[PDB]
Amino acid sequence: EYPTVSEIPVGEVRLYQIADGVWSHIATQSFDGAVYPSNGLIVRDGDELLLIDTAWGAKNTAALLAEIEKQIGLPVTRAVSTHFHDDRVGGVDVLRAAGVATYASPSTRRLAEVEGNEIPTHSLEGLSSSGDAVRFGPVELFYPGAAHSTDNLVVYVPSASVLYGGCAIYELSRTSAGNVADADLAEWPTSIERIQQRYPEAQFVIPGHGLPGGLDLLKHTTNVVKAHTNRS
Ligand SMILES: C[C@H](CS)C(=O)N1CCC[C@H]1C(=O)O
Ligand SMILES: [Zn+2]
Ligand SMILES: [Zn+2]
Ligand SMILES: [Zn+2]
Repeated sequence: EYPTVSEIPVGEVRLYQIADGVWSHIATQSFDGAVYPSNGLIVRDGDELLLIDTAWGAKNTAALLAEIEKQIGLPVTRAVSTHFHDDRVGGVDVLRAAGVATYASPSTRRLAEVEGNEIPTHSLEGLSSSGDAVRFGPVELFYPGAAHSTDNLVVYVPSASVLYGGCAIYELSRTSAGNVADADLAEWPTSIERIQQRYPEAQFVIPGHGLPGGLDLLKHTTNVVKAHTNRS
């Protein structure tokens, strides 16, 4: 029942209810002639909504806000970008123009600026050291260490036992490494083990791209990362 590319036209976003007060958003974009899905998260925060990640670009993110407005009808007051890439901060200007307070760690804000990407306005302190966690309303933000990127954060919704791994966690169907240009291949397995150690009770695990699963997605990603590391 989870939305895949065939169900999402160009420029549109679908929402998927994972648990009470927790949804994923799914959008698509083309890269080198192939179509990729991308996931973000929506977490109910009292009578407001916390958004995790843009929908990968200004068009998709405008569609994201319209679909949230249409389907949930609660204001998106804060957004957190979980790393500096365009599927996470692309669309931050649309969020900002719509009154959403956009947040990212200083590490992500720094890397986004270097890359010429959009820059969330607010800074999330307390996340610069591997193993650091901070509460952000209905979620915990966790910096597990460098993996897919040096700044990647994961998000845990304790009320629903939902772990959102972002692009540091691969879906099961991905059996070879994706974009590792900004990755720390040497530290990625150790970072995944920090996630496993902190959230062993997680019931739902959302990769940045593709189908949700359980905690097996962590070991899966480690397997794929180690196989890529040993490419000969
Ligand atoms: C925009 C995302 C950020 S994790 C990305 O790097 N992608 C998504 C498509 C494949 C790969 C690439 O561009 O190389
Ligand atoms: Zn990325
Ligand atoms: Zn990604
Ligand atoms: Zn696997």
